[PDB]
Amino acid sequence: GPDKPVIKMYQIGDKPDNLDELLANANKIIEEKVGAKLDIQYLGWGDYGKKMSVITSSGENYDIAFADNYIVNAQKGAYADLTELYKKEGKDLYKALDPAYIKGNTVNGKIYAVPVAANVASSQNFAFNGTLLAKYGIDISGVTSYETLEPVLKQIKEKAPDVVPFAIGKVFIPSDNFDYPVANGLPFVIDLEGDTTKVVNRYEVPRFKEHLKTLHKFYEAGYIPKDVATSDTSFDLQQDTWFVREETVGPADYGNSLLSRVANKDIQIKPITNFIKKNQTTQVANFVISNNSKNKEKSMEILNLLNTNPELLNGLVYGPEGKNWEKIEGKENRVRVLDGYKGNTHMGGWNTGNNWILYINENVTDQQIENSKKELAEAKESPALGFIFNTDNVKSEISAIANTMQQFDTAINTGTVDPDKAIPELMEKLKSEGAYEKVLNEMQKQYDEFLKNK
Amino acid sequence: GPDKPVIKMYQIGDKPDNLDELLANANKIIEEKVGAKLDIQYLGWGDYGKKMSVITSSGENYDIAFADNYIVNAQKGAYADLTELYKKEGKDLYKALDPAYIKGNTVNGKIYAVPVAANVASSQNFAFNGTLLAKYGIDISGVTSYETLEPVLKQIKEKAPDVVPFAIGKVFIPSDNFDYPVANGLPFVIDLEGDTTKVVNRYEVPRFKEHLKTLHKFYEAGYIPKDVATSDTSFDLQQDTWFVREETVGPADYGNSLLSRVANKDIQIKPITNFIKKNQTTQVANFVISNNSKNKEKSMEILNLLNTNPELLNGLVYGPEGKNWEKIEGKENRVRVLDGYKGNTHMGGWNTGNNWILYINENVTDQQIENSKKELAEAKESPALGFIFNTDNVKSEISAIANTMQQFDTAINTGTVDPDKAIPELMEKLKSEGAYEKVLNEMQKQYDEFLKNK
Ligand SMILES: [Zn+2]
Ligand SMILES: [Zn+2]
Ligand SMILES: [Zn+2]
Ligand SMILES: [Zn+2]
Ligand SMILES: [Zn+2]
Ligand SMILES: [Zn+2]
Repeated sequence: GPDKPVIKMYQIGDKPDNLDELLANANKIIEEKVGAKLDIQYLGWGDYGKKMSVITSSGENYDIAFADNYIVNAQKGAYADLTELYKKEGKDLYKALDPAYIKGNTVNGKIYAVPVAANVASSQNFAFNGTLLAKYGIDISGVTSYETLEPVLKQIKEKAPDVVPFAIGKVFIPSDNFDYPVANGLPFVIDLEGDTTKVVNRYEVPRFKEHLKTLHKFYEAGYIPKDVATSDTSFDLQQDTWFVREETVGPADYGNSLLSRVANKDIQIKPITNFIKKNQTTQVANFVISNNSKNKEKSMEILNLLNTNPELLNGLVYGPEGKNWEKIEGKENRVRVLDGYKGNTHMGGWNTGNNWILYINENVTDQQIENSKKELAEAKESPALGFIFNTDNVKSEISAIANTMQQFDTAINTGTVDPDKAIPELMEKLKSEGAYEKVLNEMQKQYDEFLKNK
Repeated sequence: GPDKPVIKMYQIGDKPDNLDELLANANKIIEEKVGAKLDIQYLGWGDYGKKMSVITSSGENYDIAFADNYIVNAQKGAYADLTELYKKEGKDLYKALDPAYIKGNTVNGKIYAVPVAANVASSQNFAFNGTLLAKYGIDISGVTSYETLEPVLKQIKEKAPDVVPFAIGKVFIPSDNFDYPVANGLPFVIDLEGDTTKVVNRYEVPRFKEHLKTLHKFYEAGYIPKDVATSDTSFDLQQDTWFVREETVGPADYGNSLLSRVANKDIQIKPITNFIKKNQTTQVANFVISNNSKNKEKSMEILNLLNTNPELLNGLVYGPEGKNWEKIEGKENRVRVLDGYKGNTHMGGWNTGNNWILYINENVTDQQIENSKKELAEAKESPALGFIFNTDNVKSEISAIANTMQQFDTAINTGTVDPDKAIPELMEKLKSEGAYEKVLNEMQKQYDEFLKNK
């Protein structure tokens, strides 16, 4: 059409309060890079699947969505095949994907998802409120399981009786080293500690039954909420309403750092399970393109950009630069040279290749790096940059001058000879045949013409 | 042909003693990335232009060369036009080039060079031997010019009479803020401190004549070599044979760090001129492709790779990893969050885009980063990764089970109800109609089939 296309994306959860500002900032970059704009509309947490499934079938046009019931819907033809789009529009994004993301999201030989590259493996963890651990001196060194959590819950119940000891909710189920390959509400798992060729009922796995017994003991003791089976209310990571909770953590979280940042306090973690790449971890955050989208190519271009352009993605995820965050350091690859490094055991940087991909030696200071950036930014061009002197009309005159120059120039230019004597001598020989003046005037004329852009 | 092509590059100067090792290491990468190999043959310093000009005209086949007399030879048709090759094979390399490199190397509307991205501007500098500055306590704070160098040369001549005070050679000429737009041995310059529209004779510029007078005074005093007008011998940066020398320095050198590294000692620098982008700085290190090359496309692919692949280029320029250098730090973009950052003023990383391009917050430790790398490397795949359960034969049985599950599961899974009572109750309802067993057996059969790859 006549305007740059606007691609509409549906997202799960509630909108940021500053969504207009975030999209303005993002769209500066998206418009510049791919000649389009992104509109993100949020559908809430509660009835996401319902809103996506039924209202889409008989209703509205869309380009991109956060997927619900991906595996089922992919088989029904709800989503545009991405197999060919990944070869061109999505080529950069595809290279960043762990092969498990491809295996996990392939349906009958085609791929229909853009997965967010992140916790391709993850583990279940207890997350502890560090403010309360410090206040009461409760040691968590022995905690490796629901069963071994008990002594620590006993301590917090005694010392701080109004804090919820283990803050869980109505979707809770005990975690183990299980693969639930199908997300359908049924009790069937592969026990990764048992026979991995067998489908088993979790309620018949002895250690899982033991966990349920433990949880029920916690219920009787008031260690978990009285209304756990019915409650919606979330526990704010920032507040001191809770002592321990269960969290999914993977390599993209960098240990306890992300939780501690979001909570703005010390959050300590102890793993309950091992990490593994499975359907659940590879399918958790999938974008799809509507099979009815009128902008399939541009939709992929935007997804490619969201997953490869750090200015764009950081602006959305950290929020507005200067209000939400600021830069404190830039990426630097450093080396130190060793005794093997000598003039004869390597090539020279100046005549081998782009010096800006060379690693930075240990003796370089941050000040020297910043000075180099400032100097590159401040440097101007000579007005004679790109000037070429055509010698066609003055061939023999240049040869005459150059021959005369070569007899004097080294003696004069090194200061071997006194210039007061040698320059007048040189100038007489250059001008004795008129070649000097001919070349000088031709050079000036062509330079005049160059500066006037003729 | 039948074999991966071997691209032959001619280079100026003398070969590294370990050239075979360097090319083996490089060619591992070049072969893998572009399906070709690079052969580099060195032609020496002395007669490079002669060897390149005449022996090429009537002699041998080649693909790539370090250019000599680029501007003249480009106009004669010696070099393959790169204008179109830069649009595909060289697209990444072209994006890394300062526009001055394009302007400086364009000849009659076409570009024939791959310039090394490096000191697009540079300045002339005095470089001092820091070992001698320290030993004798000679202060260089007042040195800004050839004239103001005199007192420091007087001091070293007195204190260390056998050291060469200002180590210059037969190609020396005093430097100034001049543009020599044509490299032809002639005396014509643009004075960047004067009228930049005029071509002038350097020997008539008053301050340049003054420099020659100064240099001649240095000659009479024994501050420069007695044989400067004839000598070939270089002064080794590593040795204490010299006190000051003149060096070209630009932003790619990071101040005095590169000189100090190559010398393996403190080298101090003082600039003589300003920095500017001109023909001399943009044309200094140009690779060309022979107009007679049988591998023009692959030649550009190799040049593109040399100028964009850090593993490749660092291997050649630093030399062999573990013998010549070792890694001490990897590139990291860091931020700190500010008071604006709250749950409602940004998007979530997990469902927005590739988390590996997100900047690293200040509270993340290097240990947490390394742990994340190790965990990503160690994580395995579930044997059920990619398993899809076809429900076609068990639709009503799944619905029956799922309905029964939804009546019990929250009470059991949260531990609200005692599992000793509730699990037997649940299991009776699931099996009362035989739907449980039907779904379990179908799931196991399809899983068996999946594991056998049917
Ligand atoms: Zn367990
Ligand atoms: Zn750094
Ligand atoms: Zn004299
Ligand atoms: Zn000067
Ligand atoms: Zn770093
Ligand atoms: Zn009970």
